[PDB]
Amino acid sequence: AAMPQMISLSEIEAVACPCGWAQRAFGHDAGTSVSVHYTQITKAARTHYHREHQEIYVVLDHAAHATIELNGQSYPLTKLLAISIPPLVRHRIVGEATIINIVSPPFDPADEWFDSS
Amino acid sequence: SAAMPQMISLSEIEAVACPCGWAQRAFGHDAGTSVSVHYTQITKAARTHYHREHQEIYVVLDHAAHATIELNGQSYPLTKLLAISIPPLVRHRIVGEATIINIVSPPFDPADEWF
Ligand SMILES: [Cu+2]
Ligand SMILES: [Cu+2]
Repeated sequence: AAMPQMISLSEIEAVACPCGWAQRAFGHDAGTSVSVHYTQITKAARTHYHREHQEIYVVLDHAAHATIELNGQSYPLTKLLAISIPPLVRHRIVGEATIINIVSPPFDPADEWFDSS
Repeated sequence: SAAMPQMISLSEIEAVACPCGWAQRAFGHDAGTSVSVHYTQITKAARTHYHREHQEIYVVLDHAAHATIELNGQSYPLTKLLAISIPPLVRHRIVGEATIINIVSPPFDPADEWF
């Protein structure tokens, strides 16, 4: 319970998600207070939001002109940009990118919501 | 209010000297998040330390050859994108040069550092 854990994000089996591929660590079973994903943005995705989870993206690399959209506002991605996304904030990434997604509390896939067209 | 998104370039934050090197700390206590994110450059030897009220997760972005992390007296090698969860009271430090992202929970408190 109070034991350190060690995981290689790059070696974790990658799973498909709407925006690309996710390598997820420290889920709810792990006892940690947050999940840590190493996520490859390869494809465009619906704008979405979370009702119970706040996310913090940390950009590790990105394609030129890649942006992030927060409540309909667009901002360019740069290296080591950190973005805090509280619950209810509509968000998505546009263009290719690699990020560390820090989720609290631990990530729960059930908590994904969309606005209709 | 912590209802609003926030945005900060870790590489542009004023670097603060800490025992192990230099830290660029974002989303501190006041930011209204549940965690702090530090972009920390480990450049020097540091005494083995521990935290009494804080979980830490290191994510190694880069490291010099043969660099290690020590946890409760055990040495393991560092590798790129190695993630280490360090619960409260786990004695630990990094030996050798490295660049990490340090995720702290609850938000960072500089008072909480022990020996
Ligand atoms: Cu999200
Ligand atoms: Cu520490």
